[PDB]
Amino acid sequence: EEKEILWNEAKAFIAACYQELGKAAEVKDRLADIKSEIDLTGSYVHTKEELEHGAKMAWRNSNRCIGRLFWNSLNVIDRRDVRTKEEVRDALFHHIETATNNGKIRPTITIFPPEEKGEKQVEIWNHQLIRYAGYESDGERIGDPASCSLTAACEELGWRGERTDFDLLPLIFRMKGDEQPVWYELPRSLVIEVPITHPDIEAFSDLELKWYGVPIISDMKLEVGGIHYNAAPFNGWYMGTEIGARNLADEKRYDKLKKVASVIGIAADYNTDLWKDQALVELNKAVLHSYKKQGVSIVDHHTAASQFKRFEEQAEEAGRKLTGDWTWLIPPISPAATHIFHRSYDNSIVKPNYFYQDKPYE
Amino acid sequence: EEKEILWNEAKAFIAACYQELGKAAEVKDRLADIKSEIDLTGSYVHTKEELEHGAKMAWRNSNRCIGRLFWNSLNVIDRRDVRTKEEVRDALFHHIETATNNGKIRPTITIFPPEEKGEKQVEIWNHQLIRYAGYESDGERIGDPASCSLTAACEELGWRGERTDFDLLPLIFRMKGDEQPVWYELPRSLVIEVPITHPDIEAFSDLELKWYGVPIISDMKLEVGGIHYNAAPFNGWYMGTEIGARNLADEKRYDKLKKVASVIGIAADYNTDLWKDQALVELNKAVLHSYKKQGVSIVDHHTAASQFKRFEEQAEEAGRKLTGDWTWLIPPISPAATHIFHRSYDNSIVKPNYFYQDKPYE
Ligand code: HEM
Ligand code: HEM
Ligand SMILES: CN(C)Cc1cccc(NCc2ccc3ccc(N)nc3c2)c1
Ligand SMILES: CN(C)Cc1cccc(NCc2ccc3ccc(N)nc3c2)c1
Ligand SMILES: C[C@H](O)[C@H](O)[C@H]1CNc2nc(N)[nH]c(=O)c2N1
Ligand SMILES: C[C@H](O)[C@H](O)[C@H]1CNc2nc(N)[nH]c(=O)c2N1
Ligand SMILES: [Cl-]
Ligand SMILES: [Cl-]
Repeated sequence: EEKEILWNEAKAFIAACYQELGKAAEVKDRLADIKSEIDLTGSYVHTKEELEHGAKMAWRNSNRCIGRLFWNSLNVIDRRDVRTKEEVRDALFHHIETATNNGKIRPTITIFPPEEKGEKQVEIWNHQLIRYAGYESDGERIGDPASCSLTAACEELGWRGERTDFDLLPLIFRMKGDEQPVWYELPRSLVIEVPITHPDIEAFSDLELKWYGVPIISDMKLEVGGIHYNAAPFNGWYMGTEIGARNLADEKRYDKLKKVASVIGIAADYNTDLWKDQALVELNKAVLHSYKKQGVSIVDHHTAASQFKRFEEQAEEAGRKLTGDWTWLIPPISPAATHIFHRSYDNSIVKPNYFYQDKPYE
Repeated sequence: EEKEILWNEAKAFIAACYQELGKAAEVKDRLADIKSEIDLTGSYVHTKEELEHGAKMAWRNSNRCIGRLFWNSLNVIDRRDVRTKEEVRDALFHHIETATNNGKIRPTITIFPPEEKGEKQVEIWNHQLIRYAGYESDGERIGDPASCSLTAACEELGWRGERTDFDLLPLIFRMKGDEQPVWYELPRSLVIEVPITHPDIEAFSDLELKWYGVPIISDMKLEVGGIHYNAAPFNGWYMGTEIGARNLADEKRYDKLKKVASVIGIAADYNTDLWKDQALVELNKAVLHSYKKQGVSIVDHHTAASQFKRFEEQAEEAGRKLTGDWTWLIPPISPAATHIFHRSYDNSIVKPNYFYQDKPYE
């Protein structure tokens, strides 16, 4: 059963992959070797070209991603050679450095050894390589509430945050054969942060808001032709609304809209004043302005939507079915001002793709 | 087959309806009479209580409606007695008057005779009883483009618009037995209009924007226990975003965002300035302010969402399944600032309900 699913996913992937690479004639022989390799070993190993292209296809198939136009320029780092926690750590440090690229963000994925018998070689606990801790204790809310459980897990392992609203969580991952994960503090020189200012409201800096430059999702599983890369952190650059409309605005996150309303000089008393909507816009303008000012890559949601339209058009020209999750593709501000809002999308799941997996903590 | 579907829908409706009315014991006898009435006549007639409650249930089941909290206070006007186009016209004029209620809008439905053999007694052509005409001719865009086809249909019947951006379309409907519909100009004294001004931007009036007070959907079919009320115009009051974020903002409607950006003193050159988002907010503030200032009922989307949350809670307390269309329930501005955005809904279709039907024109 195991070696049957694998073989089926493998046949489908290699055919489609090699077809796109213009290697359709090499399929039959590559499929022969794979069939033999599965029978004998219970698995198979991707060539560098397959792995690289598989990661790109997986991005292209991510229904919830608005940034998919640039799927083919993904920078793929092959780290299937890693065997030690020192190597994992340095691969993670390197990923951060090369993706950040002094602010000129390179979309990048580092790929670690895949599961074998469903047994993980490396198990990364971070949701993102760079994220802020969160504390909920006795009425005191500090930091990012989304990070409360992971934070408490780290602190259970000997780490201690300074309890500012922006403590950088340590990298934390577990190697096959260890009962506990290990954790390593992040070198500050590797992490770019953007203080949030407003282009024309000077008081906005009184909020003392900031965010990190690069969102590096590190807890999703990459699936390519039956092979499960459970550890494969990837990053793009932020769309402004992710920070301005959700991370800093959600009541269950940093919940900053009342303070934004105050510094921008408007009352926050009446729903009919639309003070939340107005606060949202100024905060989102502030986020875009601040990232641009520091030279850190970011895209506004209109530009991103225009890009996604091109992705839609390219999909049709290439004869590929387009798949998408309308509920995630629409931006959380002014969605009706994008074309996305006014059409529908097929939410079917196509592989290769990125998937959720269970949290080891919690 | 016909008298079978009818009987089945009837059994389900009467049971549920009488149960909610506390008349569960009268069910068996009422069901007996209905069964006899169907066999002999090919149909059956709702009592006033059934019709009234059916219309309320249909509102309650409208997955796309955020205003459903007030389902039980719907004012139901029974006009199944109408036989002439003069009576239809006066019933439509009356509906407008009583729903408007000097600005203190009463949610209201006027119910006309139902289809018999699928044959319509009355066929209303308007999408809303009060709407603006639209003209598309030789580069010239005038009025509401959503009304272009109906407008051209009216003008094909002898009506002529003045070709302002806000020509009121005539009422237009067809009686069973006539090849053509008839049309009647709307008395201006019956129609409340709201000039759009801004609470603190005086130049906003230079736009010369306005809208009508009461949205009265007149082209949907009401289905109650197998009986098809194809003509049953209903109204609530507007949610501000319907006017500010869609009717006046959509590129395929009045497309006013550039002119809004100009009068509010901001540039409309860069996506990163979020000028559309900012323009949207000021226009939507202007809409709410203007309706409030004239004493015409309106609800902002935050208040409406809070009300819908209560509807959700009442549904659970009453033991009723909740159904909803997430894609329509989320407001087109700041959707993430509402609870609706952060939960999901079952989009199943429950009857009684309101349904689309084919346009006789176009
Ligand atoms: C290049 C810049 C990129 C931008 C601007 C972008 C934009 C976005 C946004 C806005 C979301 C929604 C996230 C949320 O609502 O929290 C998203 C989701 C997603 N993106 Fe991208 N993205 C980019 C690059 C990438 C890359 C490089 C990958 C992987 C190779 C990727 C895969 C995904 C996936 C898998 C999701 C959905 C995650 C989930 O279901 O939770 N994206 N993207
Ligand atoms: C009391 C005030 C009401 C408010 C504020 C309200 C609000 C809304 C809104 C905002 C929509 C979405 C419309 C759009 O996006 O264009 C909607 C849809 C709808 N509402 Fe309501 N509504 C109200 C009363 C009513 C009443 C009285 C009925 C009927 C008895 C009704 C039935 C519906 C239906 C059927 C739809 C969906 C129509 C479609 O699919 O095109 N609503 N409502
Ligand atoms: C934590 N998950 C189980 C749920 C969840 C909640 C909130 C956000 C996400 N994914 C965010 C996400 C994922 C991939 C991204 C890629 C690029 C980018 N700019 N943002 C991205 C953002 C996922
Ligand atoms: C014209 N239809 C085929 C599609 C369509 C497009 C745009 C809007 C609608 N329905 C709008 C609608 C329907 C019922 C409403 C009830 C109350 C209210 N305030 N707005 C309401 C608005 C329907
Ligand atoms: C329940 C709700 O549909 C769901 O949580 C979604 C809605 N759309 C979203 N869209 C984005 N981009 N991100 C999110 O976290 C969500 N939340
Ligand atoms: C295609 C798209 O999903 C669809 O046209 C919907 C989206 N959500 C909407 N929501 C509302 N309230 N009104 C609309 O007309 C639409 N359009
Ligand atoms: Cl994030
Ligand atoms: Cl409308």
